[PDB]
Amino acid sequence: QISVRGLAGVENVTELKKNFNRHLHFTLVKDRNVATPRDYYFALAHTVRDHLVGRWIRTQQHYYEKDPKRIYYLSLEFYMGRTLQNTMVNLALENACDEATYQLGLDMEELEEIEEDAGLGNGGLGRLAACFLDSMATLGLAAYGYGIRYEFGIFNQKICGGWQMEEADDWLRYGNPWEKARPEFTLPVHFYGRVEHTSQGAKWVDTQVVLAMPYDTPVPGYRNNVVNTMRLWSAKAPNDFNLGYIQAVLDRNLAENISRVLYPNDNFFEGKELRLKQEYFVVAATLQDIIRRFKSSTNFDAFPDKVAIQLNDTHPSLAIPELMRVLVDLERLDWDKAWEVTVKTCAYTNHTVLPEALERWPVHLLETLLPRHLQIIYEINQRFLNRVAAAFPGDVDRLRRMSLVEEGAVKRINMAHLCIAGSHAVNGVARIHSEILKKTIFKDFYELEPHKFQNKTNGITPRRWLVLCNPGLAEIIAERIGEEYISDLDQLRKLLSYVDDEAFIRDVAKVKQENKLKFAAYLEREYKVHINPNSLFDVQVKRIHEYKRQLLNCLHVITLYNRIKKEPNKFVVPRTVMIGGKAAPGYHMAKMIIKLITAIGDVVNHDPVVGDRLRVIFLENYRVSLAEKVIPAADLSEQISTAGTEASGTGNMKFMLNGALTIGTMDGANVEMAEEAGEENFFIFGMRVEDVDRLDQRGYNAQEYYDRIPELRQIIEQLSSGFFSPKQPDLFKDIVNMLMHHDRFKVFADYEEYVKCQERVSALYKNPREWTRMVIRNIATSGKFSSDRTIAQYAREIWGVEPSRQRLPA
Amino acid sequence: QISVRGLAGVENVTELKKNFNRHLHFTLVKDRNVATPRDYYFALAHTVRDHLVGRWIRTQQHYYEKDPKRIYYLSLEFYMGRTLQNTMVNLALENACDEATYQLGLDMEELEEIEEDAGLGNGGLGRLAACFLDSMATLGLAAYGYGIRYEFGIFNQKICGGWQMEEADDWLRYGNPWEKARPEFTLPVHFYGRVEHTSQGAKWVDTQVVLAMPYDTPVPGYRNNVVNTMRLWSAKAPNDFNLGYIQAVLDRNLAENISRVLYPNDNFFEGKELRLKQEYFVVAATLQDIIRRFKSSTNFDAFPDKVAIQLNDTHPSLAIPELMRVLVDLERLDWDKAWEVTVKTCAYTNHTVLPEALERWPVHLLETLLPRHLQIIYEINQRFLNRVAAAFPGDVDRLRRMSLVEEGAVKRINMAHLCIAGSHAVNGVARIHSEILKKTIFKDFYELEPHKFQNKTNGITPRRWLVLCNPGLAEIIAERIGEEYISDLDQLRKLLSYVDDEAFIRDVAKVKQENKLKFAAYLEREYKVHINPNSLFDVQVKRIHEYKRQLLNCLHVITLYNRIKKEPNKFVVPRTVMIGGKAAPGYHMAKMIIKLITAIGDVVNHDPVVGDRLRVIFLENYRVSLAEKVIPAADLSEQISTAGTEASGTGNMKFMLNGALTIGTMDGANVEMAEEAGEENFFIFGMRVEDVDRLDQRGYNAQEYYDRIPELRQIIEQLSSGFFSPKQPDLFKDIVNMLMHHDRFKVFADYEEYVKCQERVSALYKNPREWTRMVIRNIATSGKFSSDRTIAQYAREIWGVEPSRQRLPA
Ligand SMILES: OC[C@H]1O[C@@H](c2nc(-c3ccccc3)cs2)[C@H](O)[C@@H](O)[C@@H]1O
Ligand SMILES: OC[C@H]1O[C@@H](c2nc(-c3ccccc3)cs2)[C@H](O)[C@@H](O)[C@@H]1O
Ligand SMILES: *Cc1c(COP(=O)(O)O)cnc(C)c1O
Ligand SMILES: *Cc1c(COP(=O)(O)O)cnc(C)c1O
Repeated sequence: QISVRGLAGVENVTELKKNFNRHLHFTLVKDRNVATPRDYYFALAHTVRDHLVGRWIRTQQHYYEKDPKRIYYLSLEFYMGRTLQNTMVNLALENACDEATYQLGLDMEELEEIEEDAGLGNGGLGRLAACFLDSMATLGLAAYGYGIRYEFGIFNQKICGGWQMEEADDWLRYGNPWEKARPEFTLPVHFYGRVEHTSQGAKWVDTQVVLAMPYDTPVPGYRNNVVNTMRLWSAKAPNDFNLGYIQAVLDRNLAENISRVLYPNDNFFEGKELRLKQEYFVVAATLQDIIRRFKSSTNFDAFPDKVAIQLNDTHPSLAIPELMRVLVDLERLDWDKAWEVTVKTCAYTNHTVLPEALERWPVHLLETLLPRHLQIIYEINQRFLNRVAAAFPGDVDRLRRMSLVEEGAVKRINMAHLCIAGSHAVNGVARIHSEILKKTIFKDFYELEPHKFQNKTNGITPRRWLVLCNPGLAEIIAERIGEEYISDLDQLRKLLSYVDDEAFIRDVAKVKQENKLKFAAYLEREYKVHINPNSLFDVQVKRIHEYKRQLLNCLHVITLYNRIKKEPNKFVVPRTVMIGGKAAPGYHMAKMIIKLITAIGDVVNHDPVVGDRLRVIFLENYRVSLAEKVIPAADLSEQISTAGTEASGTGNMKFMLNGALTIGTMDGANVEMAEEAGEENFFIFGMRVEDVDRLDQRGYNAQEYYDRIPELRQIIEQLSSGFFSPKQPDLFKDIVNMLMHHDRFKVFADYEEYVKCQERVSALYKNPREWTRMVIRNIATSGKFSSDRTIAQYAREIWGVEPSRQRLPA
Repeated sequence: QISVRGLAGVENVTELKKNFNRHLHFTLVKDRNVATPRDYYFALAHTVRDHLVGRWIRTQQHYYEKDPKRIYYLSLEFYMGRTLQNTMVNLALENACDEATYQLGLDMEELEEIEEDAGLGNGGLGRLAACFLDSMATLGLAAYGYGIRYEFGIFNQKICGGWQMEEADDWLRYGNPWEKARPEFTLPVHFYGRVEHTSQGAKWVDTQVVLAMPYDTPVPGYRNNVVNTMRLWSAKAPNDFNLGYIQAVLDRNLAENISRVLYPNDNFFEGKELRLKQEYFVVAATLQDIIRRFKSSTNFDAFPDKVAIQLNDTHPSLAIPELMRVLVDLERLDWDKAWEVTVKTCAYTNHTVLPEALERWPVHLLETLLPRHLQIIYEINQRFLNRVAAAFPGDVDRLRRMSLVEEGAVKRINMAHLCIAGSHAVNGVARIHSEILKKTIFKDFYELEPHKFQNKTNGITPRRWLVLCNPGLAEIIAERIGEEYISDLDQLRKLLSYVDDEAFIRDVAKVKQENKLKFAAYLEREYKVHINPNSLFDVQVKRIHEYKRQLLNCLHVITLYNRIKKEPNKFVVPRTVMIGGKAAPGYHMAKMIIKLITAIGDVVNHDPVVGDRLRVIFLENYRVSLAEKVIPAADLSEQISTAGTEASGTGNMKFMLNGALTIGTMDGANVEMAEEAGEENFFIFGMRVEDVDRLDQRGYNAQEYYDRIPELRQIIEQLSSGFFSPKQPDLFKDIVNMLMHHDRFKVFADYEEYVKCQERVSALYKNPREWTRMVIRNIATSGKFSSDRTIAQYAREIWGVEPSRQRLPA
């Protein structure tokens, strides 16, 4: 049909069709009279996977011959989403498969919708890992993702009576056709035990063994015939485990619990033992694999020339003491040499400054579970604090503040401190966030080791986030400037010369209108709900958090409702306000916010006077596959975190790429997005970081805003009095009470500037041609936000490897 | 190589080789430089499985068009063993695969040895289910095996310090290439809840849901292109199960425990709740499937014309009240009509008379777990006891003895009584066992319903138990009388005309000698142990039990040892005495017997005076794949159960087929084996059933035998004084004490006749030509013991269906 989906060669289509029917028969053991849509999806998945196999074997082969430096991306989260369409895009098979399926009387879009999301992540951090693997394969780096094959990913969100309910994400029920189990590469992981000191050094004995069994998933580069590996570990009991008989066999589940379930907290620390077991499990099995591959090329001087280990936040921080333990206790290197190797091998990406997200593990937990690692951590701290003392003699306060060990009723290990000490590079994830790291939480470490601190601004893969989810926009761009931009997103600047072209203005607005029609139809077919596709689609999708200020959006929505009621017969730009996101199951306030959003919908969507001028929709089960549908349908992106709270964000970039204008704070990557597009092409409002600091020094009094802003007072009085909860008058007292007395994120302080800026948005939407010219200015400057840029900067400035766009042979 | 392994067509071999290399590449994602023997086995398994797929789809198709009466074999056990060689035998692929593998530089025998046993059974009963599926497919019956896919089968047995240790049988670790998951046919199963009575009858409410997910394994007939289905259910939690969050997800393991592990008790009842859940789970999911298939042809009059359900012992007895519950509570049939349907549908095979094996479930358990089934069971009992009262007026004792409910401190349900009441046919498993059922434990039921009671003597599949395990013997037989005997084992009688042929005498003895060489080499390569292949191989393999009297064999072995020591320089026929079997993990005495066997080995195998004239070997981890090696290597079969304890046995038949002479009691199928071969061709000794009865009436005094038999007294004194346990003098006091004061199985009563009969065996072994002529007389009359005979009798006399040897089209 469209050109960026590749050729449908006659030979190619014939070949796909016979292999589809071979897999239906031999793989699925179905005839065509009993097959379901689900069987057809599996037959297609197996057929497309066959095109990966040759390239995967060849790539791993090439890396063995050439022996390049290897990159190990350690993450507890890989938010992959669906694999089938992404595989077709990257092998140029998409049109051939459409044609092949079409001639067997099937619709490929319908079969795509049957694939389960691999939801092995919470949000931004997990999805950054996924975008990174795609960019690493596209830039031909010998790169490996290492994590955990959770049996249950992020929970499925149902809404009942407007409340979040959680269901187990049983994503493996029907089987994963993309993974290959490698039980032959199974490795032991140790827990508990105690430390014996001998003549021959320290010895970790009386341990409990858990087996780590790897599953390999292919990661295809973009049309370069590179296929990298994502290796996820599964927990298996050894067969003598607990070995009356029956109970011993049943208790194997204790050990296999380690890989059972993803912790569903976004940007929050829960100090639970099962989580610490997850963190050690992925690190212990991974390091053993890294060292085995290295030894298959005595001498660890070359280890850092052949190995880079990137830590995705502190979650795999134990990689540092584990590498020491292997090099010191097992390889019998002296401490100083092993430490040199560790520091030149490891680099740490910090993703947050929120204090409740920083991993601070109680010592009693580490003492019981990893006794040797705690000894190594103490040894690291003593030697690190000896270097601080020498550089800053007499600064005892510095010593206490920089310690890896926090004093307190409970002693804790600050894993962030461990990561800075044990890494040659520490990066934040947007320029403003990396600056905040040097000015505030890591100021002491910066002053000791200024050379370690870098910025690597986040990005998104334009493969999944443009070609895959928005083929129509991809195509009109490819008509003007060719295909090459897909692996070189900076080429989108050429679109600035098309900003006064009537034809291109018409095409950009037509694609947006087609995406909205398609998404409005999708809402009706799966959730029986009537929306106006001529309305402005105002979209805030992201995890539910106080810092992300879904509540500020709520206040705007109630303001528009109250203005309509005051003056019913006045014209307003119609809006569909869509908010979506999961709350962590234990996060009471995040659950109340979801409930308030649906409570507002219940009132405004059934007010006859409102008409179709204002609709409030809660998008259920926001996940990667819903993001691929709603982000292309969006007109306004809501990026409204309190300045200095959102380290980067990446949703922001997805929307810029897809033809939505941004309303946002000078927070995270929003700052660089505005800088790339021009501030005049961005709906900037609210406090800067400096303004929030000034408010903090003085004291935030929310009462002051309630007394001065009648529009705001009316909303607070409505919430209190049960305007939005008639049956439970006081349902929202916790929300009012937080906004009035303990708002860490200063929602009222930004209210007035938010509403005025939202008026500036409505005014521009009234002029389609100028709205669309501003959209073109956004899409055309979005190139910086390619994860290809990000990964090339990691490779050159951290890992010491040259990216490459050269094809391997097919 | 040999003719009964089929043709190696040039096209055929080429085709196997390209498909082997396709699966190695696309299925296993290996090149030939990194593949292991295990990869090669998987590539072959997938290649051979591809030949099943067409036949499987076609067969299930044919059964839908023709709509024959369907047979449902309900068992908690299917002891399948390995599938690969059996699949090749039944599709005539064996020589083509040997040739194909040979030309790729691989040895097929080496790859076969890598397959794990599917050990989903304890012994005879589980293996009878497996032989039955093979015979049902060979006789073209529309037959289905229904059971449980246990994650862990019968434990792996290790010996440490001569003691049994148990290891988890993790048979699915590397994947099962033979099964196909059918998660689309997933069915709910209910537990707990309570019964509400309404206008519209009884209602089972507030239940806990567990999902039953079916896995299908193909069952190929012998060269008839029929492939039947074995469907095993797996337990899965529903996704709202327990649905703080983490613990809810972890607690899904409670529900999935149901299909986790096979109970490892052979011919013993353990009244545990998890076992009752296993029994209901397989019955509830199976009946729903049976009824769905039936409705896809209102009216249940025809149900028994379209459905036979065979109960494999009482383990699925709940099929009876479950079928009532479905027909009465859900289909709203009146009680009398539903009962007619149930009785004409169900038939019950009894496998034992040992009182400790009979399932007697406490009422409090059934009350809590299956409240409605208990109400239906009470209703069955009341109506059944009303028919007893009418036929035997005033016989109140009969009423108490025949009740389905046993009175006692704990009330119990006698599941055997439930099965007789609810079945149109009740069979035992050998003529003597079926006679004992009518004379003793079911005498009352026989007098009420004489027409229900049948014999169906057990059999073994000559495919696995001759062609597969003993190709050499298969071939010399096929040279004289052709191939046709393999599906018509009665044709073995033609071998009686070859009993004076020198050539055939030489060939029978040559095959036996080759099997012994091959098995002696196997002992050295896997367990570093030196045995004389010129010695008589005296073999007792079967589960470790008091009733099977491994201890009587021990007493003989110690007798031979003491005779050698008394007269060292006298000639004795050399023997390798091999005993093998697992003990139930909780069966203290069975574990002591294993320990005594190894204790005897420790003494006799290191006595210089003994030389290689007597070796005692404990065969570790006796299982189906070890039976395929040792049974063809055997000279003497030990079948020495106390008369009236072994219902049938089936090991006995395996050895008769494979050229071993039998030493045994007139117990079980031994009686019919002797009758077929002639008593003069059988080493018959010991009490008959009548003799044991006479001893019981009088009282068994073991002291009398100890006082009268000096040879026996010496052995008891050796055991007591620590001759066999120098470091623990009193290790065996429990064994001595049992033999002297509480021997239920009268080991001393048979001692003297056993030793004399063993002397008659040694004397015949001295004359190879007459030993071999007696072997030919055994093999040639073994036809009756084909499971093809057994299944044809079930089909004609119980199920009301005509077997068939007609090929389906390929
Ligand atoms: O860099 C990728 C994204 O990382 C997000 C972060 N996630 C976590 C996080 C902690 C624990 C468990 C899951 C997740 C901390 S910061 C940050 O909140 C986002 O601003 C940023 O865009
Ligand atoms: O008919 C097949 C065989 O059945 C054996 C039997 N197994 C059981 C048995 C009970 C519970 C769990 C497993 C097994 C009872 S009788 C009998 O003990 C054998 O004699 C007989 O040959
Ligand atoms: C990109 C993405 C995120 C991160 O969005 P932010 O707005 O940066 O928090 C979260 N969830 C999903 C499903 C995503 O695709
Ligand atoms: C046949 C068989 C049995 C049953 O043997 P008996 O001697 O009848 O108890 C037990 N185990 C295995 C592995 C078998 O193959």
